[PDB]
Amino acid sequence: NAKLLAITSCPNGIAHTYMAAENLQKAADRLGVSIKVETQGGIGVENKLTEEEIREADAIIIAADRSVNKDRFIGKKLLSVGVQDGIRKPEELIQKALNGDIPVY
Repeated sequence: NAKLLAITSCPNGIAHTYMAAENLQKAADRLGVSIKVETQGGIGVENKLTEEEIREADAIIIAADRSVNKDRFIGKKLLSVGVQDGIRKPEELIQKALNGDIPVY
């Protein structure tokens, strides 16, 4: 029943940003977890999270190789890692996010 949200961002091009997003989405599907992924690429923000989705989310994952503004996530449990972790170990990020051992931002 869990709901996650994520942001992915890499300052170089777009492929890494998207690959992290795709791989988090597939990991979520595999794990039977709901997820929405907002991307923050050079081109702008796409698939933007809403205020309501953020209120309901169990946790937030940020897989980014640049600083991402986290002000929307005050009071939310947040996991912050590199874009490579989003691409390479998305299941482990989703598991860690839902195991709950993550600080409240």
